Amino acid sequence: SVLQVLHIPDERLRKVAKPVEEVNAEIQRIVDDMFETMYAEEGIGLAATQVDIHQRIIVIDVSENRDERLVLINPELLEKSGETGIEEGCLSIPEQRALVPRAEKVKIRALDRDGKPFELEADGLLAICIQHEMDHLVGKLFMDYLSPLKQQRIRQKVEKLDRLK
Ligand SMILES: [Co+2]
Repeated sequence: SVLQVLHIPDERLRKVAKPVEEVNAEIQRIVDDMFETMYAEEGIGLAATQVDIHQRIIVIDVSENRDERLVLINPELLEKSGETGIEEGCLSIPEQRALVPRAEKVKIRALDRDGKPFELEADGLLAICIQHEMDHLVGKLFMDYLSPLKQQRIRQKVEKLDRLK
């Protein structure tokens, strides 16, 4: 099922997700509905906070063929290095993009859809996406790295887009 994605300035986007206690059938259904939502909204990542599920669950697919499902449940950053940035967008900040500073490379550990622990070293786009999604789980949005003026402008633009419906 396609779930509703929250848009700024919704305060639910600022909530800190709790760790998933056990990866059971219910959590698998949430992961599957998150992928269906992410692909329906044409995105490359989605954090459960964005669909009002306040648990540490992230789905990502940065592949060209849209057939490489990455699940991060209870992710933890182990190492990072370098700096980079691209003009990021966000399904919760429709049609707005901005360059934000990110680590170039990261190493994380997390649980997959079967509840199995794994480690992943990422660079390039994947590293940026993992950082963006992990920020959503602690109530942080990419606009938070921008100047207060730019945050104001981005919020005003999104409210206008939504008003027009
Ligand atoms: Co986002």
